[PDB]
Amino acid sequence: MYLTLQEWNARQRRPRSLETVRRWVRESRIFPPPVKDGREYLFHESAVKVDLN
DNA sequence: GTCGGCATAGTGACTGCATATGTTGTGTTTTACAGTATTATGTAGTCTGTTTTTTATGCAAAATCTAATTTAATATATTGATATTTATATCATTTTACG
Repeated sequence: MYLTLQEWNARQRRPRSLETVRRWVRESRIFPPPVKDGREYLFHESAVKVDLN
């Protein structure tokens, strides 16, 4: 039902580095926000990179 | 209310502070499969007694089928006037025949 960090970024237009994407998570730059499974984050299929300011 | 001249009026170019973004490097925390071992699994390889199915006769029940037999029905045989069918084959009308 959810999508892994890589499976979500791979679908993006400008696939950034893993670290950078992980940073948009701690900075709540992604809404709807992703949930932490065990060691990886599983975002939503409709989750988008909300760039504000 | 239009036409003529500096003042309006957002959008675009320009320059450097300010900060999220892009790398590099150390270090903790947990996922993820390989390899041997334990034991209840599902089918396997057969034996055995009960249930199921093929099988070999057995017999009262049922009335046709064949031969003995009698008789109405059928055939021969007359005789002779009168009524019906008869040989061929082109026209005409009824009934069979397939789609």
